[PDB]
Amino acid sequence: GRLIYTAGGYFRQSLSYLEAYNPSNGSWLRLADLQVPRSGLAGCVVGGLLYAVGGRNNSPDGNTDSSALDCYNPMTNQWSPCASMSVPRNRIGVGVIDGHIYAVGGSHGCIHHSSVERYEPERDEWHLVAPMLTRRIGVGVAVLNRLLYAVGGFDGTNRLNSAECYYPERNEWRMITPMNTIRSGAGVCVLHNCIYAAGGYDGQDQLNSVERYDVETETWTFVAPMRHHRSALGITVHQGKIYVLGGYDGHTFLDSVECYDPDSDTWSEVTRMTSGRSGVGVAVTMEPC
Ligand SMILES: CC(C)Oc1cccc(-c2cccc(-n3ncc(C(=O)O)c3C(F)(F)F)n2)c1
Ligand SMILES: [Cl-]
Repeated sequence: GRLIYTAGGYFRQSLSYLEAYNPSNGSWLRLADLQVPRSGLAGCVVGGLLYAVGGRNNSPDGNTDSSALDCYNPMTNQWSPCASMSVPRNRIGVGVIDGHIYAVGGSHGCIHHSSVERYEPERDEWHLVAPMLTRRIGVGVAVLNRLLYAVGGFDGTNRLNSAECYYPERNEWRMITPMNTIRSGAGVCVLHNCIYAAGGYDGQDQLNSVERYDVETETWTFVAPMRHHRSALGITVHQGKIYVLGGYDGHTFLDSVECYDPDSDTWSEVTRMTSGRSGVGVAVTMEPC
C-alpha cells in the first residue's frame, strides 16, 4: 500500500509535522518530525524516498528562508540532511524527471527567483540549469512526458496566469498557453495527458476553480470546482485520483482534504488533517516498513 505524506506547513507558525494518510482505510499516522519547521516547502519522491525541499521557518524567534533538502526513509522513519540548494527558496515548486529533482523559483526575502536547479540523488549534488523566463514564487510545477512545467505564481509585483515549459535536452524554457485564471499558490499536478491547476490566489480571492491543460491541444479547460476555496494547498495524485490538502480560504487554515474523480468530474470530502494548516509539502510513497 501507498500513503499520502504531508510535511510541514503553517498554522500560527511554521510546523515540523510529518503525517501519512492511508486512502485504503482512512487512517493518519504521525511520523518523525522534520528537523527544522518549515512552511512553503514542496515534497517529492525518488527511489521510494521522500524529500522535503525549501520553505521558510516563520517562528516567533525569527524568519529564515530554507535552502535545505532533507530525505525521509519510510523503512527507518528517519530524516537525513542532503546537500543544500544554491539559494534559499520559500514558496518553491518541484518536479521529478528521470530520478532528478528540479527546484523552481521561490523567494529569499524580497528576492523573487527565476532560477532553477536540479538535484542528483546518486551524487548528492545540486546544479543550476536555465532560469525560467519569469520570476515565480508560489509556482506550481508538474512533469508530463519528461517535460517540466512551471505554472502561475507571483513575480514580485503581479500574480500570474502565465505558464512555461522546460525542455531538458535543449536546456530551454518556452511560454505555453496561459491559464484562464490568475493563480498564485495553487496546487499543480499531472493526471493522464493533462496538467491540472487547482485553487490559488488571484490577487483578490482564494479560488475554488480548477483547470487543466491538455498538452496535445495546448488549451486549458475548467473542470468542476473544489468544495473549498483554497490558496497554499498541497496536492498529489494517489492511484489516479487528485487529492488536495489544507490551505487557506480567507478565514480558516483548512484541515479539509478533498479528492477529484476525473470520470465523474466530482470533488469529494475525503478526510480531515489532524489540524488546519497551509503551505504543506505532499507526496506519495510506501508505508513505513
Ligand atoms: C495562506 C497564507 C495567508 O499563509 C501562508 C503561510 C505559509 C505559506 C504560504 C504559501 C505557501 C505556498 C505558496 C504561497 N503563496 N505564494 C504566493 C502567494 C500569493 O499570494 O501570490 C501565496 C499564497 F498562497 F499565500 F497566496 N504561500 C501561505
Ligand atoms: Cl511565508
